[PDB]
Amino acid sequence: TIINVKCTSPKQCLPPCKAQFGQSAGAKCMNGKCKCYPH
Repeated sequence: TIINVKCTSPKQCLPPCKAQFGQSAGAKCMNGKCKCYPH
């Protein structure tokens, strides 16, 4: 679920994206917002 949240690094995108899907949710951030990829 691509999220329009703000980010400074995709690293901080995993924790938040890891509390919605689980510890498998792979997410990233293009210097601007995170991205959640359910799997």
